[PDB]
Order: sequence, then structure tokens, then C-alpha cells
Amino acid sequence: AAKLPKSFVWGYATAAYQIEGSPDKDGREPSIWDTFCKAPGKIADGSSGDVATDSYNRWREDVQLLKSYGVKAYRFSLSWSRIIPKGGRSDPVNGAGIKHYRTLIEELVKEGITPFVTLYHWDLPQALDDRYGGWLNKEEAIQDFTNYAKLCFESFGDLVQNWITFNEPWVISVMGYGNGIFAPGHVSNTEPWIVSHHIILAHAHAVKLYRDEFKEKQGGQIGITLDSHWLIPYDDTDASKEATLRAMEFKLGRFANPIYKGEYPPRIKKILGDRLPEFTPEEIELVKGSSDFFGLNTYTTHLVQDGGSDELAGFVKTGHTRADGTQLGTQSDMGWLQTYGPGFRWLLNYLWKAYDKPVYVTENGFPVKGENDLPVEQAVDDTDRQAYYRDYTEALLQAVTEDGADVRGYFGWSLLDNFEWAEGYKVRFGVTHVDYETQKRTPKKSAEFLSRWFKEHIEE
Repeated sequence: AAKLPKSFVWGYATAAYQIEGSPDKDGREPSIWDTFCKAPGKIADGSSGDVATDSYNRWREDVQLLKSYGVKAYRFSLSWSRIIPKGGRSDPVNGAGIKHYRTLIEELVKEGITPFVTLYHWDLPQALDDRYGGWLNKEEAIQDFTNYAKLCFESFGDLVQNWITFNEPWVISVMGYGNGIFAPGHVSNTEPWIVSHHIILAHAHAVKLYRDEFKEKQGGQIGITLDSHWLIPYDDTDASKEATLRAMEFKLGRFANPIYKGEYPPRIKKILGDRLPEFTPEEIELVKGSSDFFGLNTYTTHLVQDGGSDELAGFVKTGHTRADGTQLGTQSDMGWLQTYGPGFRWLLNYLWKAYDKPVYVTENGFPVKGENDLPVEQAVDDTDRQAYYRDYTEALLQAVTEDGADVRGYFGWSLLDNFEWAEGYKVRFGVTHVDYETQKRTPKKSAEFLSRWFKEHIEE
């Protein structure tokens, strides 16, 4: 059989607020998500990340679990408010929080697991939102994020060589400031575009800082993680084809074109007008080529139709139902997500050709439909999740070894069942079952499948 090169890395990914718990332990102060979960009606099951999988306290067991799975890497995020509680460049730094992550990283090193560290996975310190509105203030947000990044490079950089600045700015902007579904719960036809602009700049400043002051001595790389589905035109009409291109600009192009090519794409600039900020010449220069690798989070494929009424979506209609009624694939616990391996293959090729940077799939996973209602003995036989990974790893192998797309990493989402943001704990994404009443971890069959597949498909 075909095999990925020995240099290929695989493992699992997690996010701090989704698994840590211990929200006020060792000096941590609130993030906007802690605040958001205390707002009635925002979380489907009225839950929060107050406990989650108690992974801040159980960090050692989680590392041992990863090692037992034979992973080569582990992607996780740092809670900004554990490192600089209030978040700002002039606020007190929290040694205990820094030490917690340092110790965690050192254990990964001792176990031979490569750490992939996400600086920002949505948990902006609440103090910065109250102080200047977080990402809404260009100069303050850029300076504070850059300082935070610098502190992280100094604190962990001699052990970490793979950095991710932001996780899914599309989500941060659209869900957090466009429709208010995610923290901080803002709704506006202007803020999402402003936040996106400022994040692109904050990202670029952190990358320049890394390259100029840390890259040569630490020997690592830094990039951004962008989410994207594979998009297919609903039919062969010009309107459908154009709608698909427009949808891609609104989901991905508005982030990838500036960062990899040097400017915002044409359609979004025309549609948003003066609501889309303009980069200055110096900013364009700073942003262009500001990602060493292409971090990608992907889960499914969507059919695209022209005629949408939601500007946040780019005025398109997306779904998983074809004109003849056929569904794209197996249903998951979330309506928008269906199993469609071919789309993953097409997307990997598309990204390599379009942006010319090695792709690292920083998230790919599946939530079994109704799994939250199953007892552990039944949950472990996660047939649909195994099938999903079977289809997607096959697409990955074909994309690289056959097609020739440059893809160097794959991280399953997620290691453990955990807090799924606005969906609460109802949606289960783990390859490891977690009983929230005992915190017991029980590997699901999908974990065995992935361990075996990567062991057999990565050159020895």
C-alpha cells in the first residue's frame, strides 16, 4: 500500500476552554467565553466550561492517553487569561499559568510527542473586552496580541517548533460578532469585518515578530488555521458556479488571499464597500506571505446555490441535499455536517494549488448522531465515526501520495468528548468517551482505527 513520508505527523487536537475546567484556578481570570456561558439562552443545554473534562487538573493522564494512542503530535491551545489574566501588555503576568503549560509541554517532549500550539482559540481575556472591546480596537488588540505571542515564544519556544496564531478567524468574526451565536455575542453588519481585519493584522504582527526574533534560534514555523468546507455548485448554471466562488471568498478567500497572496479578493470588496476596511501599503506588505504553513480545519462538503439572503454567508444558500433529493452522506449529530470523503481530497488539492504552502489539517472529525444518549458500552462502538475516519484518511493518502498535494499533518478532532461551545455537551466529537460524572476516559473503537491506520500508512 501507499504510505505518507516518515516526516508526516498525526495526532489529536483540543482547545483550552473546551477541556480544561478550573476556570479560576492558579490565577486564571475570566475569558469572554466564561462570561458568555453565564448568559441565559446562549448555550443549548445551559452548560459551561467550568469543569468540562477537567483536563487542567488531569493534564498528565491526557498526555499518557495520547502516548498510549501512539500519536506523533498533539495540538492544543493556550488560555490567554491563564498567562496574562487581564490580557494586556501592561497587566501582571501569571507565572503559575505559564508553568502549567511549560510542564505540560515538557511532558509531551519526554513522551516524544510534538506539540502544536494554538495561541488563540477564542478565549479572549474578558478584561480586554471591557477595556477596549477586544478585537474591535485595532491598535490596542494588535499590541496586546503581539505582546502575548512574544511572551509565549519566550516561555515555550525552546521546546515548541510549531505555532498557530489563530484558530478559525471566520468563526471568531461571524459567530462572535456577526450573528452573536458565539462569544462575545455581538450582532452587526460591520463588526465582523472589522474584527477579521484586525485579526489578520494581529496575526501578521505576531508572525513578523516570530520570524525576526525567534525563528532562527528556535527553528520553528508559524501559521494560521482557517476553516473551510469543500464547496460544490448546486447545478451547472452560471449562477451556481458564481455563487460557489462567492461563497468561497466569504468563507476562506477573505482571509487566505490577504495572508498568502497580498490583498482582499474582488467580490467581497465590491459587496461590503466601506464596511470592509482597507489595508495601508505597509500593512499589505506585512500581511502578504505571513503564514509558513496552511493550517486547515475541515469537516464536510456543501452544495451551493445563488439567492441567499444572509450577507455573512455571501448571499448564498448551502446544504447537503441535491436537486434530486439525494443526501451527500451519513448524518452526524449536527445537520450541517455529513460524511463526504471525496470533498476532503478535492479541498486538499485546491488549497495546495491556490496558496502554495504545506497543508496541516489541524482539525477533522465527526460527531455520531445521538451519541450523547448512549451508555459507554454502546458509545465505544462508534461505527459512523470509524467510517468517517476511514473515508477521510483514505482521501488524505490519495491526495498526497497519488495526487501530489503537499499535506504534512493530520489532527483528529477531538481527543475527548468535550464542551462544544453553543451546543454544550450534547455533541460528542471524541475518539475517547468521557463520563462527565466520573471523568473516566474510555477509548472508542475509532481511536484504535486511527492508531492502526497511521502506524500502517506512515513510512517506518
